[PDB]
Amino acid sequence: TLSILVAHDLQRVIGFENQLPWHLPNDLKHVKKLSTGHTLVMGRKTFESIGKPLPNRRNVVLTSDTSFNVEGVDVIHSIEDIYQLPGHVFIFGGQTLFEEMIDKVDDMYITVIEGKFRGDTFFPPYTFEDWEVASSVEGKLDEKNTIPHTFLHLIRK
Ligand SMILES: NC(=O)C1=CN2[C@@H](CC1)O[C@H]1[C@H](O)[C@H](COP(=O)(O)OP(=O)(O)OC[C@H]3O[C@H](n4cnc5c(N)ncnc54)[C@H](OP(=O)(O)O)[C@@H]3O)O[C@@H]12
Ligand SMILES: CCc1nc(N)nc(N)c1C#C[C@H](C)c1cc(-c2ccncc2)ccc1OC
Repeated sequence: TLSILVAHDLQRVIGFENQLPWHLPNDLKHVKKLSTGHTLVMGRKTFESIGKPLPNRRNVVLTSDTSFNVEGVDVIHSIEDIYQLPGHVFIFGGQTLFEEMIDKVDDMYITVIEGKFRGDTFFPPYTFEDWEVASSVEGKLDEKNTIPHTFLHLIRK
C-alpha cells in the first residue's frame, strides 16, 4: 500500500520558509496514529526542514547526495526504490516528491486547513473526478486547535 500523507491549506500551501504555516496539534496526532509502525518517505528538503527522524516508524529520505547519512534514516536515490519498500508507505513531502508521486499512489490522507496562508511550497493540483471520498471528518476546534480543518481520505477511482 502506497499513500500520500499531507496537510494543505485552501490554496494547497503546505509550507513557508522551511516551516509549517499553522500550528495544529490534532493533525500531529493524526500523523502519529496513521504512520506509527509504518514507513515515511520524504525528499531531502522535507527531511532537513524537520531536522530529526520521527520516532517509532521507518524514515526514508530520497536524495542524490551519496554522502547523505543520518542516524535513524535509510537513504534512497531513485523514485524506483520507493516501490521496493515493504509495508504501508506514506509519501510525506515535499512539493517536488508529491509532483513525482501523486499520479502513482493508491490513496491520499489529506488534512485540509480551512485557511489561506502565505506559502512557498504547494501540493499538486488534483480533482475529485479522479478521487472518491472514503471519509471526511471535521477536526474539533478548541484550546490549542484554532483553525478549521478536515481529514480527507481519498482513494483513486
Ligand atoms: N509540509 C511539508 O512537506 C513541507 C515541506 N517543505 C517545507 C516545510 C513544509 O520546507 C520545504 C523546503 O523548502 C521544500 C520545498 O522544496 P521541495 O523540492 O518540494 O522539497 P523536497 O522534500 O521534495 O526535496 C527535494 C529533494 O529530494 C530530491 N529528489 C526528488 N526526487 C528525486 C529523485 N527522483 N531522485 C533523487 N533525488 C530526488 C532531491 O534531493 P537532493 O537535492 O539532496 O539530491 C531534491 O532536491 O519543501 C520542504
Ligand atoms: C503535521 C504536518 C503534516 N500533517 C500531515 N497530515 N501530513 C504531513 N505530511 C505533514 C507534514 C510536514 C512537514 C514535513 C513537517 C512535519 C513536522 C513534524 C511532523 C510530525 N512530528 C513532528 C514534526 C515538522 C516540521 C515539518 O515541516 C517544517
